[PDB]
Amino acid sequence: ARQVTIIGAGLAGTLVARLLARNGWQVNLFERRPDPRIETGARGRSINLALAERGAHALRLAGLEREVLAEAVMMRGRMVHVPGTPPNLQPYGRDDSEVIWSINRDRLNRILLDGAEAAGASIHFNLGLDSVDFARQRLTLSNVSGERLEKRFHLLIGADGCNSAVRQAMASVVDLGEHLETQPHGYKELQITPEASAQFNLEPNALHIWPHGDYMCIALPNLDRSFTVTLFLHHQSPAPASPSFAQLVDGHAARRFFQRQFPDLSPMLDSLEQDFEHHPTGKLATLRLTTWHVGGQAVLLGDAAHPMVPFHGQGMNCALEDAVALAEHLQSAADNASALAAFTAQRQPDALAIQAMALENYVEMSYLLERELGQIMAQRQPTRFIPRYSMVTFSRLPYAQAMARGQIQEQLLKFAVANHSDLTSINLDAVEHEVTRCLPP
Ligand SMILES: Cc1cc2nc3c(=O)[nH]c(=O)nc-3n(C[C@H](O)[C@H](O)[C@H](O)COP(=O)(O)OP(=O)(O)OC[C@H]3O[C@@H](n4cnc5c(N)ncnc54)[C@H](O)[C@@H]3O)c2cc1C
Ligand SMILES: O=C(O)c1ccc(-c2ccc(Cl)c(Cl)c2)o1
Repeated sequence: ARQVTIIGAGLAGTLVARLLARNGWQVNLFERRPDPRIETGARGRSINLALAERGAHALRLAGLEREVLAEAVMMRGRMVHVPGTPPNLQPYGRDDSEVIWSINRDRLNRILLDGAEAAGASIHFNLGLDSVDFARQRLTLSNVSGERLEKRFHLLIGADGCNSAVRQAMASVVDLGEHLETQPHGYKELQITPEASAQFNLEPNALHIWPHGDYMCIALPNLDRSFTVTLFLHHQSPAPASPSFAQLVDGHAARRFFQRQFPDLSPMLDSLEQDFEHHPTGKLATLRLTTWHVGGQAVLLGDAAHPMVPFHGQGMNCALEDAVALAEHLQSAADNASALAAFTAQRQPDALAIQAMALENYVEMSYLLERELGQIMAQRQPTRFIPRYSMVTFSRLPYAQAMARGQIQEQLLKFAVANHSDLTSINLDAVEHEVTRCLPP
């Protein structure tokens, strides 16, 4: 039986472990954190993730979809909150068949862990990868107490997240062609209780957004009517008094900021002060690699291979999509080296596409006529004019194809709106003809 060692029992690592063990591979999976299925007295702090069609499809191929969706909340659209006006629901699709799902990360990881073990994988927790000796084909692991263990490996899969230790080790033996692009926004994760969201009638079956120019909040629901809230805000003010994490010296400052800038959201954040001080501020960055593998010895996938900004909510979906593709190449290739090169060749252009579209979404949420004309064109020519957040989300269309069609649609709108102040001056039938001329079904 072919042997593989996977580092990181996250979303990509656990899924690929299941797909490989199900195909007869001897799978050993190492995770630095404890087993989350072992109940302790500690609280369960976990965020919700938006699971889209492409991510759900990957779970379907793994035979885990129904189990996952049973614990997921349906989000029919985005609920945009501008103070003074009732929330405006922008539906994601025609009906409840075009939706995305909010799933708690911890729940998903536990289901994937059970699935990988049911398929025959062996999972070892409380062991973090420290280094790799590629010549001797050995790696070193250690627990938090620093006690070290050495293991032989034949194939090494780096599914160890955006700060992959496997990636660091690979960069020592090959030039991965890394380019790091940091973003000026950080983020802070907050919470809304079930009592609070009910009291203020926050729609459970929707994704919620609080736009505010250079900063904003987003909220995803959970089964118990609580919401996970994420604040996006500049790390630093430009050189000066504009809002930034540096300007919010403590949780009391955060409250004043929210009471001023997010008045309809502050009442729902009961634990704002403590969450703001105890939850660390996250960083945003995009990391692009020219290559994802070292010969036939090691390969990266998920956040280890292509860290991206969380806008568009596609990091997990891409990671699950990576896992299916990697298992497919490994299963059917002439040899591991061929599989890893073919895997890289397939997935690298798609990762670049979603990395770019996520950043574009990041910029766009940090012109009104174009979106208004586009909303009309999407209703008049379905299957040809599909909004950006729908193509990435509701179809297994390769990311690069979603992007290519998005540019055609964006330019088409540019020509129709150019040199017009309002929509009554636009020839709607002429716009529709360009759609049929430049967008195949
Ligand atoms: C605020 C925020 C919100 C997001 N919202 C969404 C969303 O709505 N929808 C979506 O699709 N994506 C979302 N994402 C992106 C998504 O969370 C990641 O892309 C996804 O988790 C990637 O899965 P992964 O398996 O590659 O990495 P991870 O899920 O991070 O798993 C990596 C695993 O490897 C472990 N590990 C790390 N280092 C080591 C080591 N040396 N040794 C052993 N184990 C190690 C870690 O403990 C972890 O278990 C969001 C990201 C952020 C920061
Ligand atoms: O419809 C959308 O544009 C959409 C779907 C999922 C997300 C999402 C989820 C979590 C975070 Cl943190 C962010 Cl920034 C965005 O956005």
